[PDB]
Amino acid sequence: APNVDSTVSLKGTDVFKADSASIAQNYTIPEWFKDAKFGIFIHWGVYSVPAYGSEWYSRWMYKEGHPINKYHVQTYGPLTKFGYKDFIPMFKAENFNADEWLAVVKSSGAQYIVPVAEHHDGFAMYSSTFNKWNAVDMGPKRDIIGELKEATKKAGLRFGLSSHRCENAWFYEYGMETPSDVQDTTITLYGERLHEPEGQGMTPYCGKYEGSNERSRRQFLMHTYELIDKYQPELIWFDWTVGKYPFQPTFYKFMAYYYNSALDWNKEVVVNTKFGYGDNIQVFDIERGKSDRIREYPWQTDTSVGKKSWSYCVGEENKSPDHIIDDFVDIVSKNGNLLLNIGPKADGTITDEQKNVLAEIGKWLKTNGEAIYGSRPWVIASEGHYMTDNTKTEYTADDIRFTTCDNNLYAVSLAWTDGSVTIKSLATKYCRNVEIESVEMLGSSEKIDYKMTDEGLVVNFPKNKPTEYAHVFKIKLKGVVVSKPLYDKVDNGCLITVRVANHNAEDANVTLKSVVDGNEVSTQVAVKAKSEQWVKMQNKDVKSFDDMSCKFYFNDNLTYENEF
Ligand SMILES: [K+]
Repeated sequence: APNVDSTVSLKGTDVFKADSASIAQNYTIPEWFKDAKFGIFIHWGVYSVPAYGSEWYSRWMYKEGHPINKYHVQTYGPLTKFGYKDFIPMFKAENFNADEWLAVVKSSGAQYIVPVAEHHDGFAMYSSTFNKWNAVDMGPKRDIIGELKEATKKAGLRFGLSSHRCENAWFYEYGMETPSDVQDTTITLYGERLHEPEGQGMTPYCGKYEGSNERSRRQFLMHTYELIDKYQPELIWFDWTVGKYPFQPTFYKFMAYYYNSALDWNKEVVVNTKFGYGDNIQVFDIERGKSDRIREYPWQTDTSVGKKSWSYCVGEENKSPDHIIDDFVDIVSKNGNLLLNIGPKADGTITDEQKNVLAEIGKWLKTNGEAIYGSRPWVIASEGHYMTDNTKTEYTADDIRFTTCDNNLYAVSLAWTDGSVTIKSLATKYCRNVEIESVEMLGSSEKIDYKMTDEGLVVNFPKNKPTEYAHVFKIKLKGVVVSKPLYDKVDNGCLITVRVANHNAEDANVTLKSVVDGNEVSTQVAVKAKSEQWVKMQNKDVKSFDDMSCKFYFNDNLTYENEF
């Protein structure tokens, strides 16, 4: 018997209390998530029935004049005869098969699966007790989440799920401003019918509208406790409004109960949020942005295989496997995981086109997975590379992404060349006693011709492509390598961030020197054998960040200077 008035687990474990300091004291992001790299998101629900391509159909159909409202009144009927609830009898899922879904997910090389347990629209995809608008009692008349959990265990993968229910508090607000079934306030599917919280984007401020109330906060705990107690997910992903200030005390109660319960399961778990919580007590799920930097904290990022939509819509144009694999490699090199979405038809079938994209990804990982699974960032993630034209810029073989695992260096070219590439990150100035022991291309039987030069490691491509899309050189080397330095302003000075890899079998002592506007900062760092570390330095008394002179030395070699 679970109790939303207590964060203590069913077995009596109370290590975690519902506050940030408690969580940070006892929780650590698990190694399985960092090792896994790749999961599949599955946006499937009542919104798949109209097949419009939008999980926000339920919101906009009640906005008089909106394209979706106009579509819905013509296609299905007036909002008073045909509300969102009235799609539910059509959501029969006659061809849903949990084992077939998992066979697709497994075929992709993905290591965890994230079905939607409940979106903003109020319909539980699982066996809910308090929410009578659920898939066991209605629609498919089966426990979709339960069947996926059992299928995932037999498939040998890890089971996660997502909750978007927090937004149900306000999602249907427009139904109260035009004649509609939402105005029957006894229909609990349509939530609290509040105004959407204010705030531009990923911000905890909510303005005049909290976006939740006492009852929806209570139902959120009943909802998450249900999922925790019935399905023991290893990962729970949340949509953005759980970080609004009025919701945070409630969210911390859930986190404490989840992390306490996980201790009893002897399983380490992950929470994803988009903002509001520290990067050490959960795993940020964020857009990639334009930065080429490795992130210090593990993170996740999501994209759909569909170019137009996440949930199914007719006339979907799917992305190419080349597109997804190149982005996947970029993400993994910068310490991220990819959560890739597919959108099955309302009847439960994953489209042939989306099956084919996942299978091609899995074929690529069959040959190249050594560079991906269990890897960590190297010292630097990449090299290579408003226009008012179509510039048709694409990746070439000079666009390289790096990972490391078991002291091996993997250099992934994001396109083919019949010639050679030069790994510029291994140029003389970045290196101390680097000696290349061997170079191979993953999946190729051809001996790779390479030459270490002062400009970097020249690698000649073999004559036969082992796979399409991206091409992995596995490099065994000894020596110490340092990254290009990164600069950030921090009041009257600048922070300097550098990563150092010691590929030697012996510990190495390494001197880094930053000279900014004459001010010299040195650090002596002991880097253990076959290990990497971040190194942070700060120069003081920098009058202008945009105008400073910068010189950076690695064991008395000039590695960087901004003379331009
Ligand atoms: K490519």
